[PDB]
Amino acid sequence: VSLGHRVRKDFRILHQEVNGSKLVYLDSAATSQKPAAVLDALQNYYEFYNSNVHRGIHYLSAKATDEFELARKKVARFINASDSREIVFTRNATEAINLVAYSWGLSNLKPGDEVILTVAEHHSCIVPWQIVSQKTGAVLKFVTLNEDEVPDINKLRELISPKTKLVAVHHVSNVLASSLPIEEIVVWAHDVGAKVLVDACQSVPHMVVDVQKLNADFLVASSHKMCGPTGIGFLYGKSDLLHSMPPFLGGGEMISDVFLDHSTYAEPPSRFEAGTPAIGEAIALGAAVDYLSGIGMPKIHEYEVEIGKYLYEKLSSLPDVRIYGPRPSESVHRGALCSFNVEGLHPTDLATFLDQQHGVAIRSGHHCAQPLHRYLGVNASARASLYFYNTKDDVDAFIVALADTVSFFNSFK
Amino acid sequence: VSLGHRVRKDFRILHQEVNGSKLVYLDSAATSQKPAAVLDALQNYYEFYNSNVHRGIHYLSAKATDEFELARKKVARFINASDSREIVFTRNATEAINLVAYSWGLSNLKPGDEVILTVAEHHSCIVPWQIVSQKTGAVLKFVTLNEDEVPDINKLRELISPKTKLVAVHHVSNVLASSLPIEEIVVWAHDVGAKVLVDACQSVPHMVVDVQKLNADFLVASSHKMCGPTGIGFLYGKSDLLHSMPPFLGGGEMISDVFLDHSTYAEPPSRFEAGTPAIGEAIALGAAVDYLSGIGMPKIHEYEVEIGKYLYEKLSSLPDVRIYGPRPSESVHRGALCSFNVEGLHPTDLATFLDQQHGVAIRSGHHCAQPLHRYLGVNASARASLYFYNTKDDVDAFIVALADTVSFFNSFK
Repeated sequence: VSLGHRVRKDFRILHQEVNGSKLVYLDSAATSQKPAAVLDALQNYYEFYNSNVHRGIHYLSAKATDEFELARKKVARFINASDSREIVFTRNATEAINLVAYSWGLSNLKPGDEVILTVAEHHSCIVPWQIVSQKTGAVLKFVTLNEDEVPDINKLRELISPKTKLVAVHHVSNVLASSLPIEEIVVWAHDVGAKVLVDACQSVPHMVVDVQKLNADFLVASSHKMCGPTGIGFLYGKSDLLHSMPPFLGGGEMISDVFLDHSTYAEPPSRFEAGTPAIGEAIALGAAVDYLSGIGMPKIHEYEVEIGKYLYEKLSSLPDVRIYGPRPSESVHRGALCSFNVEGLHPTDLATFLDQQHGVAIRSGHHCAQPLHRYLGVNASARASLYFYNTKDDVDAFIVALADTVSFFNSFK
Repeated sequence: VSLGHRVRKDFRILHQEVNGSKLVYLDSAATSQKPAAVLDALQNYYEFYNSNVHRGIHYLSAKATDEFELARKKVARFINASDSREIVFTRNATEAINLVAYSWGLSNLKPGDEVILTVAEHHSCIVPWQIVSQKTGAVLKFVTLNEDEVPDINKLRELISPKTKLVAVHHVSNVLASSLPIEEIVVWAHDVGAKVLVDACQSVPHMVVDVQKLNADFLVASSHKMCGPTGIGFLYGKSDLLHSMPPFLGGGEMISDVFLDHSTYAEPPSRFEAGTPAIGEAIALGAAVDYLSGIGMPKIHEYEVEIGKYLYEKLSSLPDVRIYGPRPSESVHRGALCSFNVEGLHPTDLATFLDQQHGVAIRSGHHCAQPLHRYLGVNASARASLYFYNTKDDVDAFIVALADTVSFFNSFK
């Protein structure tokens, strides 16, 4: 019995009919579904020991604080951070990138300083750095794609110079499904004194991530993509860097002392956590980490490689389909998603008919990567994305339904 | 059957023993407990229709989006906002104040411009304005207290001048339990062209709040204090004002278009909601609003006035107790909390012993109001804070336990 067939039971939401058909959920890149263990953790928090954290003294507050801080350690261990104090809790990866942009970027970047991104970057990795650029006079250098539709790594390399102060790029693309060799990139960046921010939203849920191995300076991720609740994510940052950084959000809990004329600030990570945090959600994220760890991230990744390949092979066998990004092989890895279009058909029509007539859930749009879609010559793409609760059966159902959907719209032509 | 005795059943957490004693929770000003209705909403979201929101098409996504936006309307209705688009979702009131500080403050405050606050302000007010002052040359003006330990309204009004750009003050104080005449203050501020930001963290959970009546420009609150989940809060802002303000956090969803060289931004509230929001938590906050509305905010306020008065009377009857803030009267209304100290005893000792020996949960510290405590001549106070699930029996138990605790520490003297 495959991994997907073994774990499906844990995810209550998968066992329903939508629009008359068995639900087939293929939108995990937009957000993931939650196992009972995580939901249980969340309910247990609110039912039994909810109270505000830090400075609290009383039994419930002490327990809430202990569990909140243990969750921070769980996340630390998940990505192999050396110290749990290098983990900062935010609402999502987006806010975590903004934290870096405001706190680190506004205080380190000077006119002429260069920040390197790729054209495949998610909006949350583009927009904050545009804003910093506008404020500091720093300039964004974009890495275009090669013929295999992956960021041109040769074109990344010679972009790195003594003027480069930051590289901010995906670990795995949410559209192309391709990866970047972060570890090498970090070496090249450090060689000129530049820092590296890793947008790890599509790697943290799906494969082993070791921030000490990568040696990345910053790393970001969202709970909602990794079986955890919405409303929380995190910033990993090297202790020495966090310590060098000024506060972003101000208020309760992040101060040491407050006087009328000025305040002094706590050390990281508290320095960066203003006011009452998402306590229950942090605890449930910890439960999500325990859940994924229990299955095992190597196991999840090997399973995803298999179903990902299966999806790619079956999808690409349909005529008139183009799948964006690299071909899978011995050397080139793909995440378990495919972004695609079908000749003469609008992906929104595909997604709508798939949902309404077949109960298949995919997404249509630019997937927060508008310049990428621009570069590839389209305004939108259809995207089917998998997680470890999906099965080859799901892929088979998708392919049958997609073939039907294409047949339907082509019948009027 | 009193309100507290009728609703206690809804709150699973109150029915336990801690340290061998029945729990008596008197720390609702730090955070509130959650009724089953709210927890059910949260669980139902994750089990049945979790999916990312906006741009989604498929059945679960449509439902999640409908419920997420319906929750925004529930909040807008709760505070009588004229338009649901005047509600912006944040992590907490602290972030909402920071949004105003960064987006409105940095773009509108010039050297010499003044911002008025009181010495009783929460840190999440004080710190963001301090930082804005440091960046813009603006100057903070603090309102001191009068003989009745309430911010001196005469001094407040006299500070209002052509140089006043913002008044940022609490509706109700989280320490003093006193309120400010916000509607009146708004009139004086608008007459010199200043804006008013209302820190409504301690009013929204406890009394009818009507932003059109107050006519305030900004208002903030946190979900966790009003029977809702941690991880979400909101900014209310006049539509015209929100439209004039630049983006704070950047990334997905808050954009209209993204190009390599620049981005255009959505209109409010989307403009200020970057990346995947706390979807489940917003929906549960809507359930909290429904739950409070079902009881009735007038019933709640009337009940709190009764038990607040009872607590004040019983507490002030104990020798050597000093309660901070104004005395109850028909003129002066207090929120249902008391911050206090006992002659010669440290409040941390009182809180620790109350918890360990009596299962009574209160808080000791500066309650994020360190300048207020400094003003009053202490570093910390004990605080007992009630909500509508507390009863006169709870107050009785507190008073019995407090007298014991005082007796214990004074026995070594």
